[PDB]
Amino acid sequence: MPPNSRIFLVISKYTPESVLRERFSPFGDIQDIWVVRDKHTKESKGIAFVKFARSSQACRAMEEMHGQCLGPNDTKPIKVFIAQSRSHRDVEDEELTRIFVMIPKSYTEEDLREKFKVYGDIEYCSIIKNKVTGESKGLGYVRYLKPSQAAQAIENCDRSFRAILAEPK
Repeated sequence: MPPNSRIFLVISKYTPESVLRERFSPFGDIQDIWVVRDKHTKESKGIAFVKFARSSQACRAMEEMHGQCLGPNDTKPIKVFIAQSRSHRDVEDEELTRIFVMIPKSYTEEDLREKFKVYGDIEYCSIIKNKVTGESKGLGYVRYLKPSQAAQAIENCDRSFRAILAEPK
């Protein structure tokens, strides 16, 4: 259950778990499907959660299923977001596209770009440089276009890079 691998859905209250399963299984390994219902009336509240094995699967499902219709009888389109674990119910895409990496100090900006462009569209790319010596601090930032690309980078690149999403201090 890696971070950012659970999605939150706003769906029709007549949408069962089976529809969600058959429509979201192609994106990856589903570990849980939870349509929120009233504990006393057992009636769906029109919200759902789907848990994937990898954050890239959840991000792709969110990017490809947001705005779709889950049934001709089910009327209005659904909304899909990345569910946040901490105490709105959704993460913002700005918090999902930029990764922080540890690079060898010999990496130029072009080295980082060539090593990380294989995971998606690099929107911005920079390396933290020691102002005094003018040399790299061994730290880099890569902001992609889609959250799925950042997740693919995080879970596919070498473990020496210690790739992780950027986050406030």
